[PDB]
Amino acid sequence: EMVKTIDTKTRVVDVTNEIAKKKYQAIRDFLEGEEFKEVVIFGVYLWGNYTAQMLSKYADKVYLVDIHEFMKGFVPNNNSIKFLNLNEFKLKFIRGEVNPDLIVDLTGLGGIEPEFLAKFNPKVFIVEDPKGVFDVDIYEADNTYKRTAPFIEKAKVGVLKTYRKARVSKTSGTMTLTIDTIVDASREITSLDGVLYAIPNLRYYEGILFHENDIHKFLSEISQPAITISTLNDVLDEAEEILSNNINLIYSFVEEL
Amino acid sequence: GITEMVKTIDTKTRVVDVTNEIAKKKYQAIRDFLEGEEFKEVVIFGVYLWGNYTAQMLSKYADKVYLVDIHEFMKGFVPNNNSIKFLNLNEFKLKFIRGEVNPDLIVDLTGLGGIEPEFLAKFNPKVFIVEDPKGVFDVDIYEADNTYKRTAPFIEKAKVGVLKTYRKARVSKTSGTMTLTIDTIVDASREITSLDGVLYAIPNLRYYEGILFHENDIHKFLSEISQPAITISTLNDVLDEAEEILSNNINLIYSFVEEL
Ligand SMILES: Cc1cc(OP(=O)(O)OC[C@H]2O[C@@H](n3cnc4c(=O)[nH]c(N)nc43)[C@H](O)[C@@H]2O)c(C)c(=O)[nH]1
Ligand SMILES: Nc1ncnc2c1ncn2[C@@H]1O[C@H](CSCC[C@H](N)C(=O)O)[C@@H](O)[C@H]1O
Ligand SMILES: Nc1ncnc2c1ncn2[C@@H]1O[C@H](CSCC[C@H](N)C(=O)O)[C@@H](O)[C@H]1O
Repeated sequence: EMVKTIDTKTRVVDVTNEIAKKKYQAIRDFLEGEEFKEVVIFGVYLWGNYTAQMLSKYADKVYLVDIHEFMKGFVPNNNSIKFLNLNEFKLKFIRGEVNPDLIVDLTGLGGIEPEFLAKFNPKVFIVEDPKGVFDVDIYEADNTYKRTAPFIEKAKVGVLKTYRKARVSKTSGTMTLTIDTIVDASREITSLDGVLYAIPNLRYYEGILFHENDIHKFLSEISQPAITISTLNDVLDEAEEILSNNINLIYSFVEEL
Repeated sequence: GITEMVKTIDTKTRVVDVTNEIAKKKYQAIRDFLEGEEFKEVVIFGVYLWGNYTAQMLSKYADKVYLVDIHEFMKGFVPNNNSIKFLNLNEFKLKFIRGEVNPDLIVDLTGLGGIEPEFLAKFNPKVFIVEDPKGVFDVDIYEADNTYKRTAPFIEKAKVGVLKTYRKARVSKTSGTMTLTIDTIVDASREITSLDGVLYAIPNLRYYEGILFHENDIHKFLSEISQPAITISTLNDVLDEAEEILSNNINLIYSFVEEL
């Protein structure tokens, strides 16, 4: 028949990976190759392990810390990185067994407490700003600049921001940006000659993690093609180009305080 | 969930609810056109996606209703509790050759690549209605469409209507029930996203058409399309507003039958 079905080659996980790569490039540009004795990163989901893997070439030791123990599943059996849950990390800290010179806080809304951060004395502190477009309630829920306050006087402080150029996203969260990229791409693909419709293939992946604690299933579901297209014409290349253009709109940078 | 302040909310409205609202709008356009006319024998071509609904509704006005599809597996959409007679197209052609069918109402829902004008021309209905599958202009969809070649054998002797369905101030590429369903839900999800405190809103859509036309699995189709239309991550309870937004987007859809 005249109507074809086309899945994009780009998967949801390819979009999340491209966004993590951009976020890390912003941190890399900020750090300019500074070397560290001990790095602590708070927050595994969704790009903390990628960050840890990348920073480990610049650090003697890297700790990746999460309040949820099941997040251990995202951290490879390698030893250039140590996963700790938050309670294990607190215990190490009370014992004087950790003393990081770089801290990266990726925990975002409702995340790690300023008061706890204030107990540390790093050379460099980077916090990810979870905010996106102006929103009274998300702004009120955010306390990013309270997390930076204990460090301004003595450390190099950076605030990591990620936005979509001339497009609306409500947060800088890797998943939020992924959803908005793929939904927007589906609308632009719809407009292409001969296309009847284009489905963004998205699921509530966060529930598989935070409710079901099932990393294998999370990974299986995010490997799905990003978009499925019903069309009279072969538009795969155009659709890939559209997804690429929407990814290239995402802009990540570190604000130095 | 992810953190105490953040909630996850599914809409009460399901994907199938949106498809049902669109089918109702299409049928009401047909009903308005027909003006209560009663028929001895109705033939509807094309079960997917609103042919069974049309068949059930028209059965009140008709002594016999046939619902005909080129695909035999489409029978699974016709419940066991009605008078509708399903036939595949080969069976219907044989009935015609035997002189056993002679409809006075024909409704053609087959759309692009559908039933042939030459075959339609074998009939002499009192009324002929064809669904125009087009939406906003697209050169390839427009060239593929042959709606007005299908009306041509009937203009002279019959009451002829062409059903058009579109969205106001929005682009949809076809009038297809599924197309309109997708576009409605994706658009609503973007408007819901914008509400105060919302982090993201996912349109919950799958390639249902594949479950039917290549897996031939009616049950799985119906199960999957019953999913909540939108899933929302949010600081605030926006359920009522989200339902309202989804309702506003459904109400952009308008259907009318053009009499030729
Ligand atoms: C080969 C053949 C052609 C034929 O006339 P058609 O051009 O197919 O259709 C005639 C009417 O069909 C309608 N029509 C034709 N093309 C169009 C069109 O592009 N858009 C709309 N809205 N209406 C159209 C007009 O009302 C015409 O008066 C008839 C009636 C026939 O029996 N055989
Ligand atoms: N106090 C805390 N300490 C360590 N991890 C925390 C925490 N509170 C929340 N988390 C973890 O931090 C993550 C928050 S979601 C953060 C998403 C990230 N900023 C992105 O853009 O992808 C989750 O992995 C959660 O389990
Ligand atoms: N020649 C033919 N005769 C009868 N049914 C046909 C046909 N060609 C396609 N069909 C059937 O017609 C339907 C086409 S999809 C039609 C979609 C419909 N107009 C809507 O808006 O929802 C399918 O059920 C298909 O199996």
